Amino acid sequence: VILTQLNEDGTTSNYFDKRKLKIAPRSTLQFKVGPPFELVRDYCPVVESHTGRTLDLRIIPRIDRGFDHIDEEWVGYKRNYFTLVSTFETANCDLDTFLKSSFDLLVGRLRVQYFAIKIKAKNDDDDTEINLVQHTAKRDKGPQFCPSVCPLVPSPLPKHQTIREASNVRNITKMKKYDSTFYLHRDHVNYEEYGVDSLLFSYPEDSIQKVARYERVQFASSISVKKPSQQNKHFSLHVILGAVVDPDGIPYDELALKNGSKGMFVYLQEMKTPPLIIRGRSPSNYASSQ
DNA sequence: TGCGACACAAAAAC
DNA sequence: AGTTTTTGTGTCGC
Repeated sequence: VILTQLNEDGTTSNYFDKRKLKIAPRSTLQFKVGPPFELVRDYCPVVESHTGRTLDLRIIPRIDRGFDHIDEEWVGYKRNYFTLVSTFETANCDLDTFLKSSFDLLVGRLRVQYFAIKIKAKNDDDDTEINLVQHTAKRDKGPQFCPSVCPLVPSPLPKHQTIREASNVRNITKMKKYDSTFYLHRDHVNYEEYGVDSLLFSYPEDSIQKVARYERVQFASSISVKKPSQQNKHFSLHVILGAVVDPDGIPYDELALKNGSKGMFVYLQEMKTPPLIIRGRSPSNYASSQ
């Protein structure tokens, strides 16, 4: 009834079928590592402004809630939350040096203002985009919002246990404990060590995330989870790393900038999950029906 | 047909 | 140790 896999950090992922077993909402058994991501492709090259060195990049993503590995399929539930976290790494650049440097996109052409992640959901069979929604912990008693683009600096991805522990922290002392894991506070650095053109100082806000954490995420309530043949639709979650550049023939989205202008989120790399099955609200998807 | 809205309840958080 | 918070899901109805 429960299949157990050991995670990288020594925690377990316990996969079970909610059609057969009902577990409490806050049980640690609800936390588990989801399907592994794979490279879709690399897009625009990035180089350091003076040396011309190509910046090697790698997205480091993981799902920590919402998906079970059941009989060779990865299964989620329309009504339930998933958690998707990601960082990125720069193999050839240590963080301290990276933040003092400046980078251009090779279309030295366009100056990178900052790096950022976005997530998307798609129908894996035809590439149609599917809307995602997020809630706050207050759920129906708070606002609903779409996942946003997250400015980020390179960092190792926290272990599954750390994401679990930081999922519902309110206590100030505890939050202080995790602060350095999740944020870089630009306002606390020695400004004299940085040039005006440094990458750190073109980030849009002083509080800069080290990890993109998308919690309390759901597929849009109106998604159809079966095909007309009654077969299950296959979905996929995508993570895209981009460089945000000033608007003033390569893949990019438009971004409602901070200068109040129309920025450009230029794609650098994209990863995706294998096909995912999403179970709808039908009573037959729940153990209660048995 | 299935969904928005409200309800219940169980373990985490403090 | 007791109270509040969070979230899977049961249920009513439009």
